[PDB]
Amino acid sequence: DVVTYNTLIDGLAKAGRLEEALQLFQEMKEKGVKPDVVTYNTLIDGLAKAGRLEEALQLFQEMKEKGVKPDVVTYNTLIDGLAKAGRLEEALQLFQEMKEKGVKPDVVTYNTLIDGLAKAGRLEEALQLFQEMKEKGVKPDVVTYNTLIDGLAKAGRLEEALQLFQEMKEKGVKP
Amino acid sequence: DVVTYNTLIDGLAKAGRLEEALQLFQEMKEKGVKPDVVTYNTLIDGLAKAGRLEEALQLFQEMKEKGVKPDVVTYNTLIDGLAKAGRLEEALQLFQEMKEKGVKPDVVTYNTLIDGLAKAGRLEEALQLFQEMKEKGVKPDVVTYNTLIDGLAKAGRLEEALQLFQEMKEKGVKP
Amino acid sequence: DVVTYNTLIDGLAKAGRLEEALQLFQEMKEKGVKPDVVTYNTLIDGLAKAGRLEEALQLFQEMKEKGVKPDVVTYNTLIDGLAKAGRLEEALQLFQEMKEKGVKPDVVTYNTLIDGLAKAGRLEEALQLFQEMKEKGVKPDVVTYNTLIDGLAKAGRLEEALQLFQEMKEKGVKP
Repeated sequence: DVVTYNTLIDGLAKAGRLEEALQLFQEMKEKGVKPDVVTYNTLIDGLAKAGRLEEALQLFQEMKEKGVKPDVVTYNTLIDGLAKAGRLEEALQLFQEMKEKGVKPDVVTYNTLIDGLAKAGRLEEALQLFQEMKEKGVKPDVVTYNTLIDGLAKAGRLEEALQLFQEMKEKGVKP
Repeated sequence: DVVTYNTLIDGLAKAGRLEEALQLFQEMKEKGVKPDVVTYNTLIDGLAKAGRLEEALQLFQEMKEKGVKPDVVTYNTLIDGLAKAGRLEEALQLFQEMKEKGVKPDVVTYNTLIDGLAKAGRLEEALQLFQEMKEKGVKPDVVTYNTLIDGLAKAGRLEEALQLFQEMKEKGVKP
Repeated sequence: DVVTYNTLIDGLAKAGRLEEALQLFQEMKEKGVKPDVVTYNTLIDGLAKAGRLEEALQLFQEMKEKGVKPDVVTYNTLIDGLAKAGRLEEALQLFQEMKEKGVKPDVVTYNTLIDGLAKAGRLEEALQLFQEMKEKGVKPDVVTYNTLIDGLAKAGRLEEALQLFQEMKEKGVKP
């Protein structure tokens, strides 16, 4: 039943043994044992960690078609694989979708996007999101702060970098 | 006579009306109408279902002193209340006693113990009992298999989990 | 004469030697020595005890045709063989006939019927008869009480079972 399969698939995915995990996945479906949320999340996360981001994205679509519901970890893993691969438009698109589904962004969500964006010259959108992060009562950190600070410094914007630096120390975030 | 009392006590215990069932029990003894095996089993099972496992255990002792004989249901109910309360040493002790009395463990007996043990890290004893279960010609199932499989997976022992998984499918036990 | 025959037939029937008892019966008739009430009752009771309830019923009919009168023992034996064989409609029919003949039901009559009925789900008729039993000034007992109590308990009707239980103890009938 789903519990036998989920435990094996989850253990194999943790060990990086994704070919076996995916095979048990396929086997599960064939026996008419129904994959659920946690089946999907474990596979997606294993594929994304292993560079196999196209297959992680297909499973995510398949998950949505079967009426199995994505959650903040689904979204965060995908958004993070996409952001790390330079695939920022698609990472932003999933961020907007997560919000339309009423699944709520958290600080891990904001940082990967801010960071990916600060990699392109997309500093104004990086800052816009940093702003948004706060107003949705989500709370920053050293990683967040440094990429903004490095972004702004790189772009000539020393005054605003120095100013985020002071804000950072007031918030108790350790430079 | 014992039949009037056993029927009322049994019906009250089934309805969860254990205070009344125990009162009729006490009344029975006072009139010198003798409680028997089935008097005891019904009370014990009702107490154990209702969380009242200390009183179930006292009745079980009382039963043994009065020369009324415990059987596999007595033992299974107790062992199962104990195992579900974390009280594994005492559950194991009753399992050994059941065997010394020549009352024979069955698949329900083995599963609760395997399961309780797989909850502690007691996976080797879980497996030892699973082994024993087979050699005394007692026959496993999905519940049995899954807790072992989940136990082994939790403990890094993926190869043995996968291997029980295949054994499970050969035996016609449906994952 | 009838006294020679009745004594032998009665003694043979008591010893279970029903083939010989029936043969002497037949012999009696052939000599034009007239069977009477007690001839019939002894045969019927022997046949009914020996499982030969169809022949007991035929003799009973024959008895009625010859103008020999059935009495409460005739009726009770038949009603009891019928009730014990599951043949409850016919047992009830003889009970009604006994009453129309002005032969009066007693506590043995009521118990077998109550009991047979409580075997089918016929608990309301069991209770109706228990009621009737009392109003015709016929007096209950442990057997009566227990089958009612067990009947009611089996049928979810714990409150009424417990209530008959208390009634039982007030009447001095020992549970």
